[PDB]
Amino acid sequence: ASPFRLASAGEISEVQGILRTAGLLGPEKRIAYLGVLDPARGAGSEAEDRRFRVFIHDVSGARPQEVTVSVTNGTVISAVELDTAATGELPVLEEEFEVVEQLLATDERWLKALAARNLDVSKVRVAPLSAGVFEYAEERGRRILRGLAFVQDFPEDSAWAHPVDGLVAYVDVVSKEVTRVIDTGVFPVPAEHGNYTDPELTGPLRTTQKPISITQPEGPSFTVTGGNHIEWEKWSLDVGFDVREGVVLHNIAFRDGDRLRPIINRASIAEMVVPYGDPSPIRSWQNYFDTGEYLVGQYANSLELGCDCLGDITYLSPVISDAFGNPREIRNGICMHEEDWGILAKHSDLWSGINYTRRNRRMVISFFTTIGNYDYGFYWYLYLDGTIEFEAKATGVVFTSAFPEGGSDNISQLAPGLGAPFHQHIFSARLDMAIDGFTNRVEEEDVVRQTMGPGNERGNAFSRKRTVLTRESEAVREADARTGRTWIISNPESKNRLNEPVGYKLHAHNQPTLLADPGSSIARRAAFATKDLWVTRYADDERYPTGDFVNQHSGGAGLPSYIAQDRDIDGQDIVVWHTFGLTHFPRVEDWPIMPVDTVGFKLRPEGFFDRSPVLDVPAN
Amino acid sequence: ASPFRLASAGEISEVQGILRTAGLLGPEKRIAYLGVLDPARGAGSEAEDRRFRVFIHDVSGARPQEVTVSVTNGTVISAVELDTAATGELPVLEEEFEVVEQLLATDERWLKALAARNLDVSKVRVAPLSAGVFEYAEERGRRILRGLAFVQDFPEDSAWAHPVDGLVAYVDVVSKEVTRVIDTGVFPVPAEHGNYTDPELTGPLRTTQKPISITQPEGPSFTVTGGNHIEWEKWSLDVGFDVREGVVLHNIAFRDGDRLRPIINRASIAEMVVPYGDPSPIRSWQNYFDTGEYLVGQYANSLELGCDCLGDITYLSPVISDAFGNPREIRNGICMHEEDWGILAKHSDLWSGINYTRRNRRMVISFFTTIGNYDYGFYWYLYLDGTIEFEAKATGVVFTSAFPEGGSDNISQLAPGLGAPFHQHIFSARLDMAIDGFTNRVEEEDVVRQTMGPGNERGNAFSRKRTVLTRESEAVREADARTGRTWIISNPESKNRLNEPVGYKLHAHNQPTLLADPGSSIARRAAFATKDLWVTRYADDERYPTGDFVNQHSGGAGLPSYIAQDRDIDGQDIVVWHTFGLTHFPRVEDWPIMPVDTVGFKLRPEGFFDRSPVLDVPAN
Ligand SMILES: [Cu+2]
Ligand SMILES: [Cu+2]
Ligand code: NA
Ligand code: NA
Repeated sequence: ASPFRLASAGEISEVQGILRTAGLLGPEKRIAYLGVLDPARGAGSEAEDRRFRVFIHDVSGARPQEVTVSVTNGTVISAVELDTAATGELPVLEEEFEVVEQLLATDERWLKALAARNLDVSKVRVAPLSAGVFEYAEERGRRILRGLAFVQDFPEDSAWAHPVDGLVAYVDVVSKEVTRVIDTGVFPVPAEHGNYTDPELTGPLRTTQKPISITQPEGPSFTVTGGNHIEWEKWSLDVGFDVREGVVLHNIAFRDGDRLRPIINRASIAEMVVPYGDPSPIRSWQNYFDTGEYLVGQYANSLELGCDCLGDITYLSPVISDAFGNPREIRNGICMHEEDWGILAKHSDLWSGINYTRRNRRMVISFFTTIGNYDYGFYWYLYLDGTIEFEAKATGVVFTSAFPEGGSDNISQLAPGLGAPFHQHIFSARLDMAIDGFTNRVEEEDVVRQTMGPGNERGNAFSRKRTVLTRESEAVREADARTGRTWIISNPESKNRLNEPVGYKLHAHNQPTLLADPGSSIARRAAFATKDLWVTRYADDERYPTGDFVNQHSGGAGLPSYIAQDRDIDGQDIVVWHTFGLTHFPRVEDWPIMPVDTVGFKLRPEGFFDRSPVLDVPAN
Repeated sequence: ASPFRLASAGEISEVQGILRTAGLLGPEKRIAYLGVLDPARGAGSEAEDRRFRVFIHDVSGARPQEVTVSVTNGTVISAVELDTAATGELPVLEEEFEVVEQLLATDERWLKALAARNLDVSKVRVAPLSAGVFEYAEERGRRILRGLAFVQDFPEDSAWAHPVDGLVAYVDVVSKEVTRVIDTGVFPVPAEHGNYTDPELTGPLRTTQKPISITQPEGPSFTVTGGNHIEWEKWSLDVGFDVREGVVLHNIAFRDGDRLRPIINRASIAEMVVPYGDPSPIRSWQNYFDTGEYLVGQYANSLELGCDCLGDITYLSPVISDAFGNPREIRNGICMHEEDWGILAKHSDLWSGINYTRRNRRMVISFFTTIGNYDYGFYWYLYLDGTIEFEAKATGVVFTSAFPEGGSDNISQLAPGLGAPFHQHIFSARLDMAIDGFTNRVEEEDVVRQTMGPGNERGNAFSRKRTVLTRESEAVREADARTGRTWIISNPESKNRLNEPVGYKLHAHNQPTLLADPGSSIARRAAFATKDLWVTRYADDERYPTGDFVNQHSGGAGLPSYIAQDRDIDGQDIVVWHTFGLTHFPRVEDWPIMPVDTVGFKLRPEGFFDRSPVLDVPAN
């Protein structure tokens, strides 16, 4: 019954049928994006209208379309032709991943470049890389991918060990033409292999690890109903999945006594970008919007038991559209389980004689995706005590280059002749807040140091201050770790038993934000990434911090455009957009396959409850 | 055989015997501190000399002594009388915890104060609190404790719910006299109970938690030999225990191929302080050095299985001295176990077809201590990938006060009339570094942003810089989260296969440091807490950032005095002292017993290894 249920194979087939019937999905059409839309505000009272949004590409060169369909009613709600030079190109298509290599393989300029390096064309892999927006006037309105080459010595070889530096090509993937081949000079192609399953490199595998067995003999403590509605230790939510964003959480709420209290209406990673900090012309255009350009959900891994997810696991298998509108299941693409999380609360009291210990747990909802060389795990955690946390786990194989003779200020050395350009991985979490309902506001809270003097004669006092963010023009904020800066989302009309507005406090990691010069193309295209926290007034068309069409799209859309409306956010339906990232100077330990590193944020209750919410957790 | 083995009951009895024989431990003597000393540098070549350091108090008012004993040889090495007005009072004795309440109960000023508030003296608990150093000239050279009162309605009641504000007393615990009773006026004693095992407050306990069973059917992957030598997944270390510092790690090293490579010679929490930020004269003197004044090891809990520590647990039961020199065992005071830690590394490669997943694990060494109202867990983690981490878990019951009518800038409200003064918990980790041996140096590494222009025409480049800390005068450093500041400890004479010095990078949480005015007593006594990172040249008498005797001791010792020597630290035997803390504005959710909150730091290999050290971890 839930209008927040996952899309079914039947719904996708039905979208396909509706589009076909309407004349919108002929043989030259391809689906670049398809997803279910969330219910409108206040829609709970009226019957279901399941609506799907679709981006349709045309392989014959005609203009693409944005279409909204009502699958409930079997109708097209809207269909509009896109001018991509203005509003952006559609996301990269799965079917385009081979095309850059294939076209380049019979291009005389490319062949000449490979022959100069004594490389067999049959062994040269070409990564199909997003192009961005730079100085090349001919690319405006054209679907371009750029290609960087990596040598694969044999079918099972890791090509990332053998980058071909000094060479890049640009390709029109619709007209199937090579627009440019740039060769700045030969660099040695690094020779050592990076085959992390080769016994010669691993050596003898360890025999020292004894098994760890995690079981739940009575099954898990959470229930799943309606396909994707979770109930666990007072928490209530729906687990969505979108081909762009991946796992999306809806209707996060906590049952406090008899009342189901909303906390967050929708939580997602709405963008993620990987900007590279190497000024070589071979890579200086490199910025991968894994979410906006590639669609991270589309590449979600099938997760194997006792392996990717350990313990008593409940899986969801979300369905997405292929390029023709046929449903494709991602088998075991979402893991759900609960985990022990050490001590929750503990006190041994001298005066009462009472010794008390309770254990913590968390509910985990995750998926893992692969974007070329990168693999990322996206983890959402709900804790017994009301805390909500997100963690990203970055692994895979680092993107490589040559390591210049005489070193580099922008590239680290991994192996002889092998470099790894510096880069960042920067995420935007979009948290459509609903603290005890939709009437919310945000305050920035700083620690306040106090001067020794009257009222503070021993110079020990310290305090804090809160500044309400009243309008969008005032709500673009930066971190200040030194002053312990956090942001509190509260409901000014809902008070706890102490007559204080209920709230949740966002605790950031205060990692560096986007490092690029403010006048760069990337600082404009990923403007969201330049500041730690943005707050907007909710609008149904304000979905991504980079806008709907990121591929080859200049600035003009996204968060800077939204906040220009300067809307009231003081006791209104608001959305918090938190930027957080990893700055990666690759280390030798990252090669040939990288150990996981992490980043994230959390939100903790701040006078939301009337006392600890975990007093009813039982012993042992 | 190991000179790093835990102290045995026999060794403590033997220290007692040696002291007795030497005339140093008559009936009026009490042991305030006793611990084994680490072996001298280069001592491995000569036979064992187990030496113990002892602080001896005299209950009849004579001067205390610092004594070093050789238990191996049965001799007193040194014994010196202390002038406590100069060098500090000895740590608070367990036997003094009752004395403040007992003396106050027959004092007419105290009795008058309680009668003004209609409080039955038999129900008034008095916390025995460290005094610090303020304006009271008569306290210099005297052992003083201060007392704050809390009402206990019945034997099992949580007295913390019922603070008696407006009242404080000072007591000489040797002469057994009450020096001052200060009554600034009556405040309502908060009435609601805080009994977190009372069904009236908890409500019906949850029946929704299904069991989680963590077992190791073949036993653990670590070995323990010589009582406390651990070997686990290439790591090697010895687990020490000291009554002051608690768990101390010695000789942390990693077996890389055939070579045992040192990383850290000694790791401990060498101090921890809890400064309070309430300017009321009732509490403005409050700063608890839990380590230096109270001795956190002494109060380590006995940890119950399936409860405090879950899984296949190996315990150590360290032995300490009681006040008379008799050995006392802390049964199951140290937990050791390995834990699954999610995904270690993962890649699904498009070109090779190879899908690869490996799981991570960590070795955990922990203890939990109780200091009055506070309970703290101290956790050390070793990970497969070479990472070393510390985490402190803070829980217990918050220290309370009245909540003033009309609010407070320095106290939060928890319940009707019940306040919690703002405070911090600030730790100092002392890391005697040995990166590939003792010849080490520290660099501060910052991210470097670059301007769009020649050499960087697209404005995408970013870099980093490292500054070697060459002498102690230059090695007192602050955090800079915005620039991604870290500190690298390297060995300039030990290079990896890429001709780079091997190293480890310290990643701080960049939480606020000590907030008190720089001219306060606490800023001087806890000077270490005002800066994030200090580096000293190793010296055997430079053990604690606050010096040997913290109780009622002004500035003059500790880190500021050590670094004045301005010694060479550029390729020398050095020690890193990292300050990290929690700033706590108590929330309603913290009452009546606080959910765990955490702080810590970690160190990750940085070109220490020649490639990933976990390529030999087996599948599944
Ligand atoms: Cu990276
Ligand atoms: Cu605290
Ligand atoms: Na909202
Ligand atoms: Na050292």
